[PDB]
Amino acid sequence: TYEEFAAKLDRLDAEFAKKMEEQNKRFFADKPDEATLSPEMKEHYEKFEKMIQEHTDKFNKKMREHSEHFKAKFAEL
Amino acid sequence: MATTYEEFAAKLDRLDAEFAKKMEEQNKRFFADKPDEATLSPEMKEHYEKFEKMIQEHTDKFNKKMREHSEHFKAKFAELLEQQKN
Repeated sequence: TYEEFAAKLDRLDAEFAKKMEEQNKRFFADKPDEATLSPEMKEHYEKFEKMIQEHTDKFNKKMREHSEHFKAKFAEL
Repeated sequence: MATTYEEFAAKLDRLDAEFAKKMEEQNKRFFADKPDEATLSPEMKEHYEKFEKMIQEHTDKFNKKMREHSEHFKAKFAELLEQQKN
């Protein structure tokens, strides 16, 4: 019963991560042509893309932290 | 420019709505696969209910935070198109 609880929590975390990993994956492939972006635009697009991944890894980590906090409360019961 | 951002924000909201429903249906079918009510003691019934609540609480809490991440994505994307326009 407990093992199914921890496996369910981990399966939900993987699906949430895939939802954001896929949107960030295809979004970078839709940017304008390299001949239309200024060197500042390239630096602005790069800091934009990097910041999204920083916010993505931060929320994938904060979800597993909440999952570990739930498993502990379920095992003690 | 304005139609581009609105088409982008509508795309994110439609994908978020599909992901939320997909999550609600799988949690629905996962909870519907449990032993019969005539086989669970009152102790097991209370344990199975807290089981479903903790999973749904962990799902609804991060569905809200994903919408929070989408709002942060739309705002930073509009600021980028503003730099692209100017």
